[PDB]
Amino acid sequence: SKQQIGVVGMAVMGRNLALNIESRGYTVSIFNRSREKTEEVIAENPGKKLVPYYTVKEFVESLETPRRILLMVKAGAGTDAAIDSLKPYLDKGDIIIDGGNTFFQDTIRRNRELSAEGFNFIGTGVSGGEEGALKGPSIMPGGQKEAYELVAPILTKIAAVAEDGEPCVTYIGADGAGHYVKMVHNGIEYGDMQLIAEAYSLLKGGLNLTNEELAQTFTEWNNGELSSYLIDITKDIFTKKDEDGNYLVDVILDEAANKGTGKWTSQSALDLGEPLSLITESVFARYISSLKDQRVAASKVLSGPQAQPAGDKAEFIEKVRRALYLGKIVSYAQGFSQLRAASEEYNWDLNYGEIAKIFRAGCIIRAQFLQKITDACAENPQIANLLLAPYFKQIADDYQQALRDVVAYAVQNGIPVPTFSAAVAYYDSYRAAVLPANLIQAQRDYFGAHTYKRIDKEGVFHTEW
Amino acid sequence: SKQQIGVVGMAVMGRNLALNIESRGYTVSIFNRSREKTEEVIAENPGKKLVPYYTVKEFVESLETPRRILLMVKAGAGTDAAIDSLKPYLDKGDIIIDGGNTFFQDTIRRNRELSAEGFNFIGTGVSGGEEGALKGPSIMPGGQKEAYELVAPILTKIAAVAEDGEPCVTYIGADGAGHYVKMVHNGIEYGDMQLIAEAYSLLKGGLNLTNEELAQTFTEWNNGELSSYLIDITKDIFTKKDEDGNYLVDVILDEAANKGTGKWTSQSALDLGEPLSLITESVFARYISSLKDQRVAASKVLSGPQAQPAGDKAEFIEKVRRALYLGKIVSYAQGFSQLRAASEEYNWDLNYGEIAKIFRAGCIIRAQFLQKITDACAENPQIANLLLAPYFKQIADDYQQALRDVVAYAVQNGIPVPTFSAAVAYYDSYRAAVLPANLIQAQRDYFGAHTYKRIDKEGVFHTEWL
Ligand SMILES: O=C(O)[C@H](O)[C@@H](O)[C@H](O)[C@H](O)COP(=O)(O)O
Ligand SMILES: O=C(O)[C@H](O)[C@@H](O)[C@H](O)[C@H](O)COP(=O)(O)O
Repeated sequence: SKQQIGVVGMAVMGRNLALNIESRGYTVSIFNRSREKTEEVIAENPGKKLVPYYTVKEFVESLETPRRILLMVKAGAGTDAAIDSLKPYLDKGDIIIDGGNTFFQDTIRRNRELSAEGFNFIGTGVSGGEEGALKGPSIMPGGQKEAYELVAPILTKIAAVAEDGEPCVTYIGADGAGHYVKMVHNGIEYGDMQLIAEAYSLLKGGLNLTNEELAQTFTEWNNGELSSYLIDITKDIFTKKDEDGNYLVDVILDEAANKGTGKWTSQSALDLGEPLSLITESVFARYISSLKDQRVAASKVLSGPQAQPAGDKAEFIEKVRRALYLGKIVSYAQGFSQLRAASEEYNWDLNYGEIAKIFRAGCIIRAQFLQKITDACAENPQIANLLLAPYFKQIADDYQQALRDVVAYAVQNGIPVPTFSAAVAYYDSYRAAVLPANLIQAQRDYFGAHTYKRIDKEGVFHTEW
Repeated sequence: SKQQIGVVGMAVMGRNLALNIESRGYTVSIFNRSREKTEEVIAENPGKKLVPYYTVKEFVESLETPRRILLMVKAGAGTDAAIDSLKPYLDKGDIIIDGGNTFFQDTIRRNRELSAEGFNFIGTGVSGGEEGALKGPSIMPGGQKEAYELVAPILTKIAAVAEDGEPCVTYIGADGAGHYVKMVHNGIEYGDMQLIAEAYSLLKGGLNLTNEELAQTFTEWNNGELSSYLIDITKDIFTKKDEDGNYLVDVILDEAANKGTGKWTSQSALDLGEPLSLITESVFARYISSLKDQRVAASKVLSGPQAQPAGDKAEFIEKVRRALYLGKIVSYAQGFSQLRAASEEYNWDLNYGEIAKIFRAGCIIRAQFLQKITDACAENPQIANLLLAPYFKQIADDYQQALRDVVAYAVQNGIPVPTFSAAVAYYDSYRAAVLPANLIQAQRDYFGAHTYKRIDKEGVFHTEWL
């Protein structure tokens, strides 16, 4: 008896995906380069249809052809070592699926090299954390279309499901398109977290809300248009008490770590010519949080204002709420515009509405908000920027003054609001028919003879200034 | 006879650097892959000690040994190919100076390869635009110290001199350190241009200043602490007209181009963990300017506010001036902190005070401002961040209210100020002993069990938040 799919890598993510697959009725082969972890998975999951293998050869031979092998191992050398360990036993047409958080260019390279050896390769993002991997993640696969069609029945069964019942998996595109989309999802997640962090700074610093008041605030926001997994868990965090009866969030060291996808999304915006200011400022905010020794030293030297009178409490809370929602809109408009630039550069012909649809559940950024994006893409598939969609244009019309008031209040109060500030600058720059780049171009021609174009005549010009 | 030095690359900077060298008395061999450009240089410079060559072999053979060859070719494949074409004709001991805007990692690789092959190599930045190349640029050389000493005399002859007479060239450090410092100079340049552009948007948006009034404003600012080449040329640009009487600044298409070093500085900050927000936002501002068709379309459908009352004209102009100066201070604090992170990462032991010193003249960012940086670094060579130096701390104390007032005004008026607003966010974040990253760490522990640290006990912790 052979299995339809096998999982290599029994750390928590691989183990949980194996259990998710097993829960849909499949018998699953499992293997780990270290036998101990495999033994542990078997001991902890009695009665489950997991079949453990202890050599790569036997693991590969246990699979029906074309083989479907899901790799959940360490990124980098561990992924190439896993692939190389499987190669001698594979047949032409077999399919290797890398579900790690791999940089997309590495997937493009692996896909091309393996294709020349006769093997298919699907690089797929998996979002949702350990719980999502076990119960229903958002899955973002890229690679050969026919290989995707051969694994789609399994992926659709294990994926999270949206409100309308659609599985949160779709064929993203060729080669590294799936890992590129996972990277952008992580960039967007960084932005959403930083936007929420600024809302917290404003509420605590401007109104002095207690943690119970913050939890109540985020609870109410989660009942409206901002409904999202990140806002929902934030209300839980502000409720959590530590032993001494005090809140846990207040003793956590304020140094935000990262595993690359945030930095990668911004480096890609820079390569592509995309103005991804919000997510990039979110990466820089984690970086400055990690310079805690310098911040503490600076705090003893540098001066600034203190919080200004906030005015009516309910009114201030509603302005921050509006600022947060419009800030999200701007961040996603920048991210989806980057998906378009990437699609063009890497020749993926991405379907933006289908991408938004699989972000409606399973992934970390899940929110009803993704349905508004799905809707905008449905009505205009090649929309250049989400800000132009009717729903978003109307929210900007109605909420921009609150965002402006929040930023002006924060700047006068000494409260840092990098992403709310970036949201306003982007909105005011994108809608400006004329920007001061005319002076920049004049300067470049003056000092470096770089030439410029004119608004009233075709051609390139150089002036002897 | 043989020439003392040769230059490959007759685009603007290379041709002018060859003329600079010739003006110090040397006879210079020149070569360009597009041979018609070499002919043009000769036809346009009769009587100068330039000797044109039309094959690489003859160009190399024309040089006195050990040979000195300065390459000023387009970055990338062009430079790689130029250097590969020279090799077969060279002798051990010859000296290759890459003065192009080469990515620093390419230089690190090339420096080891060429040195192992028996050549002396210097990867150097050259800054100054067309006029500084001709008259005296800032020069930032890296490589082995022995190689630097072989070219230090000629580079000292052609470099700009500061007002105090010190040459704007110094040994930067090993391998790719000189090209890295050149890259950072270009990032700072992007920042300074964008800060000036925002001042322009504020003066025009808030006071509706005419081009003549803009020129008068920048002229007055140039006579004070903001004195700089970029402000000096800006005051000229605002009064320049074309033959039909149009002010050039109003007919030039607002799509800012770029050749990479600005993008590279920001990609390096992202790799090094540095919060380089102002320069990075300046790069993104050039990118959004390039989406001209999109902006013109959006301007017809998205709504926004009108400019708010600016108040007393002189007071508004002074607040914008203070905001521009403090914004420059923040941008340079970010840039110099990145130089320290890069020095640590790539093992260069950079001398920050000496770098600031060679930027006092020659280069595009030249300004009396650089003397303040030089002084701060001379007093505290390993200062972590310039904002902490007495002079800069005092300016932050005195000018931050103007900068906060200008950003609030702009935001209420719908005038985009990405770098002024990034400056405030950075200042308020850098001085914050506690940031909301505690909530970010709690969220990451919640959805990804990433663990967190505590302020009251040792170790890493994981929590069941529900
Ligand atoms: O989508 C997900 O399920 C997560 O985003 C995951 O892919 C990521 O690796 C970390 O959980 C957060 O990213 P950072 O570690 O960089 O904060
Ligand atoms: O230092 C200099 O002399 C200039 O910076 C020089 O290197 C050139 O003018 C660059 O091309 C400008 O940078 P961008 O072309 O990217 O605007």
